[PDB]
Amino acid sequence: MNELVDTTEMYLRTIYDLEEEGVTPLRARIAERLDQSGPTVSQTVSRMERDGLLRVAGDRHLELTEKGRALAIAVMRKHRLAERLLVDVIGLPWEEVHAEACRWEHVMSEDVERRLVKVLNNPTTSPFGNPIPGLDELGVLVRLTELPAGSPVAVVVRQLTEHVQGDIDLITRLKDAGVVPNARVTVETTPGGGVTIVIPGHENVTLPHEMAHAVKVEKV
Amino acid sequence: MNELVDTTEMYLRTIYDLEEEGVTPLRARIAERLDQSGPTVSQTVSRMERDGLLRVAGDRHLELTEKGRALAIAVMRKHRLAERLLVDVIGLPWEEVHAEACRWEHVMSEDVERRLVKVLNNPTTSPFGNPIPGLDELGVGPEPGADDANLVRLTELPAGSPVAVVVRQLTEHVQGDIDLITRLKDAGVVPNARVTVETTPGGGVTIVIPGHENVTLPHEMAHAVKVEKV
Ligand SMILES: [Co+2]
Ligand SMILES: [Co+2]
Ligand SMILES: [Co+2]
Ligand SMILES: [Co+2]
Ligand SMILES: [Co+2]
Ligand SMILES: [Co+2]
Repeated sequence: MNELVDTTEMYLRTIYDLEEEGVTPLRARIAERLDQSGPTVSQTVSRMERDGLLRVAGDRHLELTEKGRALAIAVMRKHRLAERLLVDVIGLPWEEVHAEACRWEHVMSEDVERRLVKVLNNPTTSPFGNPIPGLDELGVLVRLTELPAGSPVAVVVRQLTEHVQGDIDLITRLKDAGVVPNARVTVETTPGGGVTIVIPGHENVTLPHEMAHAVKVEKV
Repeated sequence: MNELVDTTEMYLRTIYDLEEEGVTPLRARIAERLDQSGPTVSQTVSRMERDGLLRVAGDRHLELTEKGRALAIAVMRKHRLAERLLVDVIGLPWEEVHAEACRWEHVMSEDVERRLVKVLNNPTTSPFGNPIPGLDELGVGPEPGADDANLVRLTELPAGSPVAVVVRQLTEHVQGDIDLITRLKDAGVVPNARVTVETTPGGGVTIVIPGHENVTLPHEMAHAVKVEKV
């Protein structure tokens, strides 16, 4: 089958993901993250633009229309409710719920979502600390790249957005290092964009710049 | 998206469904149930035959190869574990779980299935009474006792006076007709329910339940119900 399960929904969530990372939603990012050629993402975006889902600007940045935004929120809502179910009730390992939820978000109905809100006891966040959007319509902080250079700082981990969950090796390293929602950790800025989690007496864990954008923390 | 989610997997499970119903698996039945044109299924069948998933027999019937049957079993196992999860844990109405699970069966990993057998307390049957197949591939060892009894499809009961039976299984085909599966739910025609059944002129069967309107099953749906005479 189609590896993306629902191509149009993944284009929408990817753009939403990029907005959550504070980076500019571009066709080049969609191609890299969804493993699709330049031509292919251009054709698909034009089709989505035709269908009133996206707006392409002269400078190349992609925006979601009001119509496309509501659909993006609905997919992300199913994604984060599925991750809570997978972690809290099913017991699938933390670092594995993202790939599973990335498939389930395309087939879950809103009736299951509403049942999950009650079964999971009104969850407001995913297992990675991200807010669950669209609960209203269902019917029911600093980023790691904004830190002074060359100096350590004590922070409280709040969110790990969807981009960083896509790198299993890295997400496993972060989990093992205690980089999980609501945990306290001290980080240090690496000269070339990346950030570093300080681990006393052990090799530190380096977050490349694109992954540092995907981690939201609170200054202690 | 593709409304079937995974077309090859629906092809595989439709042939398995037809075998559970005791009817000949045919391209025409796939076309009708999956809503595809004759050519489209003719072209998918050939491709799946060349991919070693099935074969077209001399008399036209469709047969799963060994390779295809293991794949069909994995889809059905996922389907029926998804149904158990939807009813026991999520609480989605019994009559709505089949359509949901028909989508979930194509995206559930074996890792999740392995967790579900533990979380659901070692299930062996779906909420429609059908045995969950291929549990040995998930690491479940068989339990003492064998699966069966004295099960007769409703289409095997003889024409005559009303017969008292206990419903044991409702296969995927009757679940796929939302109006009928909802009527069976509302009349209490569920696994282990006691009803009386009478054969109808054209191969159909009428189910009589005290306090509810009769539920008449066309012959194709009667094939999907397995009972035991009281
Ligand atoms: Co995720
Ligand atoms: Co996805
Ligand atoms: Co940046
Ligand atoms: Co017949
Ligand atoms: Co079913
Ligand atoms: Co299906």
